[PDB]
Amino acid sequence: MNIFEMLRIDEGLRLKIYKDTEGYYTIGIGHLLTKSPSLNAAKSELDKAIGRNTNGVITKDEAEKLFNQDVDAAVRGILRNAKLKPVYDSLDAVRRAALINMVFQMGETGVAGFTNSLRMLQQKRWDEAAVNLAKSRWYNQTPNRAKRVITTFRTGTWDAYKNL
Repeated sequence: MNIFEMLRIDEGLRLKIYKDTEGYYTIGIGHLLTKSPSLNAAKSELDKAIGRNTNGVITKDEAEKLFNQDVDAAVRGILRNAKLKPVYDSLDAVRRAALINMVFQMGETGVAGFTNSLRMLQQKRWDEAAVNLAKSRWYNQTPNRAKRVITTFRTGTWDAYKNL
């Protein structure tokens, strides 16, 4: 298991524009197109990302390319973030994958706002962090995903992803 497989599990793969859990236009493997309510704006953003007139449909290869770019960006965002970097550097490989997942889902800004959890993770207080992470809108809105990620931080193993 790795970050790619992990997020491929969490995000799924859709080759036609769709609405995510928050009702935002997305495509591929959780690639957010826009927060705008306009499907046109979304089709526009898609063509611009893909480089061609897509008509709101992409191929698997195009989806996977967006995905690689998105993972890359997430990592890069963490490394550049003063609040995230030190956390990320302190973690083992499995847990780092769990931080990337959060960043991918909620953005660097979003995650950097979990100050208390971040601090606990940095201190390696797993159970404590897990409890604090759960007191969040994130967990109440996407409880099953949140649980998988939280378990990953708690255990440092991929057990929550084994079986899927």
